[PDB]
Amino acid sequence: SNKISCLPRVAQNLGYHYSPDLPGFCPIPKELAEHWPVVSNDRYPNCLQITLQQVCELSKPCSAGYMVGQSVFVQTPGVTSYWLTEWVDGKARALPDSLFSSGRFETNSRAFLDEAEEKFAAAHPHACLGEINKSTVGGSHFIFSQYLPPLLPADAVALVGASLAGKAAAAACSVVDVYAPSFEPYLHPETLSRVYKIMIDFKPCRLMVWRNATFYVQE
Amino acid sequence: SNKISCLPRVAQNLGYHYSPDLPGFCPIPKELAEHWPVVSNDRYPNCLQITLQQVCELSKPCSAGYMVGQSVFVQTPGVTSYWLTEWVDGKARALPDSLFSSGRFETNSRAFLDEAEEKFAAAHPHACLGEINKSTVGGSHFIFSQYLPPLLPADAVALVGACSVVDVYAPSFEPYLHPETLSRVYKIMIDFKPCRLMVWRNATFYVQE
Repeated sequence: SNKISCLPRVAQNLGYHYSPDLPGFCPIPKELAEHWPVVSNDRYPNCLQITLQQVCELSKPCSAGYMVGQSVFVQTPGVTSYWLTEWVDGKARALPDSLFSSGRFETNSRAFLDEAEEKFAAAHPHACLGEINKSTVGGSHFIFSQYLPPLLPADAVALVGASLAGKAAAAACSVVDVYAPSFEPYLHPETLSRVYKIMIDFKPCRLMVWRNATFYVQE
Repeated sequence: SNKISCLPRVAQNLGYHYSPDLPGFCPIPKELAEHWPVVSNDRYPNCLQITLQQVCELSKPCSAGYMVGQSVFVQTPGVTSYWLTEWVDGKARALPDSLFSSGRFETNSRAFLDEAEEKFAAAHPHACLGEINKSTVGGSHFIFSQYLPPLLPADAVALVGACSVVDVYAPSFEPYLHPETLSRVYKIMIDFKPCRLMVWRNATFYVQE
């Protein structure tokens, strides 16, 4: 294929599990795609339309991990990967704001995307780098963090155990493959502690922020 | 004969709603209390037994707000108020550990229970950061707090099922407020209603449920 798509969870979370054209979703006859909610490159009355360029006033640009046929690709920070356009009865409806997964989980890359993320990580070390306090592990919240297992699931925000063999362990710590700097807007609140409603791949989440100290995420 | 009861919500979050003897709950005929889960001072094959002294090794001592008949009394800290024994199919089972309400709300008290709580409040003047209800994070204070109105009608809400005011002996939170890591989420109970408690390491926290 030379057919673009989001990481499937992005569309699924919006409520779209079928596709006549895209391989990452459940297939369906095209006859039925007219009368049923679907992801596609093509347009249908009730539809999430994934395109390489803007369609409409209300098409959302997403700098995000994406896939072309079977091949998954990592996001390029600052660069749109695809435009989503939600159709209901052939009328475009606006999509909510949301952070996006970089495609690092499914491509198995633990690497920083660009240098700005590496600098961001070292600047907010408690939240990103991971550290060991007594017998517990704290702050291993990004795919690039330290005490994480060999394999990680591709979720918006994965719950996994973290560990330093012998010394420490932490069960069910939340881990995310988002381009870390995308959090920067939330890191300076009026109050010292602050709690934001956010979305990662359109999955409602809770961003917990302690100013100049740490942040983490839940579902 | 010593109609010693918990604050009704304690038994109710534990699943018991009827009682042949205790006025805090729904009436049920004594004859039928053999064949239905109940709260009582007496023993039935399925019941929550509230007594003044221990009954058996699985009876849970509870320092908490309590009642004698209709009258409601406040927690004396460091002293057991009632013992709870949960009978099921005639055999006692263990009860989960939980925090407990002091009974100040239903007493119209705003007072500290002792000097230990006063000193805690001074030492942590803004420990309670709010209550998490889904995404929205609404306001929440200890019943003694300076920032609460003098009137707290039951159109605010204490910490139990049927602006959020927590009527609990503040120093019982002290095990949670000192985590090793910078953040930590704890699973606790308050009056046996399950809650999460989401703490920062600066001894501040949000409540959930």
